[PDB]
Amino acid sequence: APARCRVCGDTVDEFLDLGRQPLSDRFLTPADTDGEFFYRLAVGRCHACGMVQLTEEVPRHLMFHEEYPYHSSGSSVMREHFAKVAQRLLATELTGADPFVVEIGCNDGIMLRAVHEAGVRHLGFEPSAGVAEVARSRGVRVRTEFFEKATATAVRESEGPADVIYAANTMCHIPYLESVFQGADALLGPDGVVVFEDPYLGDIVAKTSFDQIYDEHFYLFSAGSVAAMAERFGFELVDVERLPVHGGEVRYTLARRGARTPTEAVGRLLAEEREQGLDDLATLRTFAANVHTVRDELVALLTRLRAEGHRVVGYGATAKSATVTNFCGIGPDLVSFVCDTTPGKQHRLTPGKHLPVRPAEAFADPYPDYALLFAWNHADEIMAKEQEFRQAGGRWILYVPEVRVL
Amino acid sequence: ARCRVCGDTVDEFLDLGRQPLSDRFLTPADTDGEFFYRLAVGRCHACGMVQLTEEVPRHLMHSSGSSVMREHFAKVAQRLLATELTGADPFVVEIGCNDGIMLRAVHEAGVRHLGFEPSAGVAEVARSRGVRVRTEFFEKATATAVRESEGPADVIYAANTMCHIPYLESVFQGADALLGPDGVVVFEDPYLGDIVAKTSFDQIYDEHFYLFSAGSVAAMAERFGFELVDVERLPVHGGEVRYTLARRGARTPTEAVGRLLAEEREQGLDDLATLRTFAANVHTVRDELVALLTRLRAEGHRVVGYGATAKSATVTNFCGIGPDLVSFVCDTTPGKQHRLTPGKHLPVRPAEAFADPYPDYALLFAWNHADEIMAKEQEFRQAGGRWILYVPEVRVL
Ligand SMILES: Nc1ncnc2c1ncn2[C@@H]1O[C@H](CSCC[C@H](N)C(=O)O)[C@@H](O)[C@H]1O
Ligand SMILES: Nc1ncnc2c1ncn2[C@@H]1O[C@H](CSCC[C@H](N)C(=O)O)[C@@H](O)[C@H]1O
Ligand SMILES: Cc1cn([C@H]2C[C@H](O)[C@@H](COP(=O)(O)O)O2)c(=O)[nH]c1=O
Ligand SMILES: Cc1cn([C@H]2C[C@H](O)[C@@H](COP(=O)(O)O)O2)c(=O)[nH]c1=O
Ligand SMILES: [Mg+2]
Ligand SMILES: [Mg+2]
Ligand SMILES: [Mg+2]
Ligand SMILES: [Zn+2]
Ligand SMILES: [Zn+2]
Repeated sequence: APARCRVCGDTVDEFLDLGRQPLSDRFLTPADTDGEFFYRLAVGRCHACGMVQLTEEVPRHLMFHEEYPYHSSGSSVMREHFAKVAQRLLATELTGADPFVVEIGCNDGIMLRAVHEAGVRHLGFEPSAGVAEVARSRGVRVRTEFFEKATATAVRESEGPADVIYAANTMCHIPYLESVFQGADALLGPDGVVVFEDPYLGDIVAKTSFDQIYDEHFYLFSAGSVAAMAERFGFELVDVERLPVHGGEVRYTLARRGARTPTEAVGRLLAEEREQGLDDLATLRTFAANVHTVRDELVALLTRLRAEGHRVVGYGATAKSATVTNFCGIGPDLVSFVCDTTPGKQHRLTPGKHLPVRPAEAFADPYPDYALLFAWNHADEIMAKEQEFRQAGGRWILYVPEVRVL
Repeated sequence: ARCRVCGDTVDEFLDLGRQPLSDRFLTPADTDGEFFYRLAVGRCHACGMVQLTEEVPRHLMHSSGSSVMREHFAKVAQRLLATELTGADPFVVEIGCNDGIMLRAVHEAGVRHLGFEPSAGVAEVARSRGVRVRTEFFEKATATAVRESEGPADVIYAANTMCHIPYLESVFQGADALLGPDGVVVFEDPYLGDIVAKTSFDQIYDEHFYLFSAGSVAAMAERFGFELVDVERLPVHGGEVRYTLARRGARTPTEAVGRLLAEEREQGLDDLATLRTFAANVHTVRDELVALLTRLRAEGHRVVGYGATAKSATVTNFCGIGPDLVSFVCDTTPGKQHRLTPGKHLPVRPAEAFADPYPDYALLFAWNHADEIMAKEQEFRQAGGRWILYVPEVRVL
């Protein structure tokens, strides 16, 4: 039995096998290492509805729990981004004298804080307690529960209809989309929409950014697959917008079928996907081959540098990096440690390959010869600020969209 | 009508009539001197450069006030630092640094730099941030002297400045003297493709002498011995492109350059007929806007303008929109408050005046900031107020 599609039930053709992987966000102490969870990370395309998806679901409680370490507000580019998201929704998707904004996955409340500060009624759903708490400390209302049909329906009954349900980097995390969209159907008001933004399949294929494939990214959405999924659930894809964040995303707007006229952007992006051949399983096999080439070149490079007696360190202990280190077999012999600004990631070992994580100050004591940039979506900001590294002769190693030394 | 780049003949395709200076806001008792010029635009048939047909005398003509641009220029500085200012002792020069937001980031990274900014007031603001500034125009002579005193530059950068300078040959001769071996000129300005696609004719006003495209920039570069080697679309200021020019043969154009030139072929942007279609669309916008405002006044509704943009002068004057059609314009800029807008003399009032009381319609001149403005005016929406937009077409929201 190959996979069955989690949207429509039909058969999924697997095209990339990334091997045995840990949970991306589970950093370890030495005592945890024997007990570490692993699963098989592989990606396939449903031949009927085109949805690209992982072939095994990781249980949601293992990934989303009290001590989930990713706080959205750590990143300044994302603070700016979500302020603008709040402005967009406030400007375009509110009706009447008491509108209501709901967010799935509001994390530390980055976006909804602005909605609150504008005096608009709102509610977040965030089952991870630690981040929920920080959101709450900013004045956001947050239910520490998973958004799904039942929870959404109950909120319709207490809080009334929602003008918009927004989700960033959350919808692709949720295999149970039918239940989310049943929820949305119950909760949304008459001109209500679901607006969600996630890592875009088109960007992943174009950039060979395979580190975007990890436990929390169950779906790799495209406009083609979203339009088909919406239809199945009695919704309709009515707007799309490309965003540059997180290595390349699309924001999808779904309305109940018939309620709105799809914008011209929708057809334009579909034509782009057709140009890219995104829906041809062959294009996806070519991507899988390019992934294997990146692995080969990156391991060869790190292996040479090790042989030359150079010091190589990683920069940014990203969630994505677990896929790289584990798929490529990169341990401490090839990358001595990883520098990271996140207090809870520091003084722990990275998932699966157990690279020690050190604070960002450790980068300078002394500077290494090479820095492997896992935090590649922040390349300009990082490379610009680390002047002394470059003055000491330091070189950057990048692996997106290909392996190169800068 | 002669091309300011190559000297060949320029074919006019849009005449926006008599216009004032776009930032010459009048006190109520000096509306008698008022300067007007003829604002029109043409394409050089030889090099393709799109440009105003009459230059506004330069003698008659604060970046960090906008949060969006402060954020943008932080990122520009990081881009330049990360990618072009590598080597032992690099040097970035900026043409038109204004209050120095961008170069402040360069200075704080410890990188040698120099801004050119002939406006003394902003130049001093830039100095107060630690930016090294010369209160001079960048041109062949001044650039050459900088080469002598400071050595070669890795980058010469300009934002919203190159398109204001008719004398580009002098700028590029300057860059040729001043740049190092692998040096580049990087400039970003409002993009002709976006103006045509959006019918955003309010981008056409005294300060914007050129409406650059990849095609016209490639031809200009080659004329001056440079080469278009990179491009990047930017969303700021209603749609821009950042062009990267290297000395001919020094670098290999990126795949982006080709892709943008393909977009321009798809758009037909180098066919005068396409530019005529744009002109016809501009006339339609005028017709539809004036018809709407006329009807709304006839229906007894109250209409206020929102944001006294420099660009808005083009709109009010071309469309003949005076205070009978729009009562005043609210604006957050102190230097503009309590003055009359150029040419059509719309009164300008602080933001607080919008809610005293709320009008029935608000005509959005600051259309680049639609979300930010509409998001913050919640009570206006709750009270049934509606927004009138004219980009990319006339409509009520
Ligand atoms: N079914 C569900 N309902 C609500 N939130 C969920 C969920 N499943 C996962 N989440 C939350 O979704 C978030 C993924 S991380 C993305 C956070 C934030 N939206 C941002 O874009 O930066 C986590 O905070 C996780 O706890
Ligand atoms: N030849 C020249 N050299 C240097 N600066 C010039 C110039 N001609 C005009 N300027 C300056 O260029 C600026 C154009 S306005 C744009 C300012 C800023 N770069 C921004 O993007 O916001 C003004 O500050 C003006 O004084
Ligand atoms: C921008 C930036 C991020 N980081 C780290 C913080 C996060 O753990 C990580 C970004 O990855 P994330 O996308 O998993 O949040 O990189 C740094 O260490 N230094 C930096 O300058
Ligand atoms: C963003 C914003 C701008 N404005 C004004 C300020 C400036 O005069 C003008 C912006 O024009 P500019 O883009 O030509 O600088 O609009 C407001 O009045 N309110 C606002 O909320
Ligand atoms: Mg296997
Ligand atoms: Mg329909
Ligand atoms: Mg530092
Ligand atoms: Zn399917
Ligand atoms: Zn010419």
